[PDB]
Amino acid sequence: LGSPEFMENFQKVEKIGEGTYGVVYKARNKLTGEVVALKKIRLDTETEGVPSTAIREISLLKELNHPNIVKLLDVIHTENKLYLVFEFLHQDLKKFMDASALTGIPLPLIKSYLFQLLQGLAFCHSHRVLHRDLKPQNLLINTEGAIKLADFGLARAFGVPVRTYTHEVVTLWYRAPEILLGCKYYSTAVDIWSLGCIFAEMVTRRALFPGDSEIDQLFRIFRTLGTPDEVVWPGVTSMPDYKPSFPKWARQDFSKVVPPLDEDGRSLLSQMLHYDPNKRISAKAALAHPFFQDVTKPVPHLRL
Ligand SMILES: Nc1nc(Nc2ccc(S(N)(=O)=O)cc2)sc1C(=O)c1ccccc1[N+](=O)[O-]
Repeated sequence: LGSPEFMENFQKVEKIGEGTYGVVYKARNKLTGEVVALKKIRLDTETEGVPSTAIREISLLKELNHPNIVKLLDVIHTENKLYLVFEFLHQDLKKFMDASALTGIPLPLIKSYLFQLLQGLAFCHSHRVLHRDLKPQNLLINTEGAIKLADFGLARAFGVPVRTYTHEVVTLWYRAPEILLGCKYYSTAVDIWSLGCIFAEMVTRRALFPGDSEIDQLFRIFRTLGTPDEVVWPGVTSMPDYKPSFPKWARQDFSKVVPPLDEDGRSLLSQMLHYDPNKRISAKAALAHPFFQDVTKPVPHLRL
């Protein structure tokens, strides 16, 4: 199958980055002038082709309609490639945080971004959609002050892994503890954990739990939040990958974790990082938190 109209009209302007299963580019329509982001996925064609299950999941994502979610414009299968075409935004949150090294990020902007991300997540969760892969590079910002959720993860990946991608370990940094301990089905709480890690990263300008392996990821979480036990997390000791031999670290206070964040922010962050998924705050309850009583929509000073 070929899609020659799309292929000839759109020209790659630059490569944005790589991911486990796709390469991302900025492309510009030769005809109009429209710019989009393209995710190019190479298909196996021997074992998978375009899986039907994947097409149904992608179709569901394409129907997601919310201002804080990047719009999937089209899906194009051509040759042995699948291209996902997205609404283009100019910068991701990782680049913005790096660019803010000498200036810091104003608290009102951090609060606005967290509020917007929670609105996008509350919306998705209410429609039975999990993001599953929240990290700074998957959060996009525009000059008007908006931030949007991008690169939603599928329940089942497909395509040939990108050999030039070497940053897979970063995905562990935002992974909820229940996933690391072996849960089978992810709940909406996994996205709140990832967003909590990102909130701490916006405030401190350093990743909260930068593990170098799955066990190191778990131990970095334990070193800060304390090794979980049956009191703080009922049922934890029975999880598939839980080991009685885990070292027992005592919990640290959030005042040392995200200085100089205010008490409202620390309270919210602590609820987003609760060990027990059943007690972790929901996106909706988070929107209702006192931290957001004075939220506004400032604009970033983007240099592009
Ligand atoms: N829509 C959209 N816009 C982008 N622009 C952008 C422009 C500049 C930068 S940067 N490093 O700050 O200069 C980063 C992103 S990426 C993107 C995505 O939808 C996307 C995002 C993450 C992973 C995969 C995809 N993806 O599948 O297309």
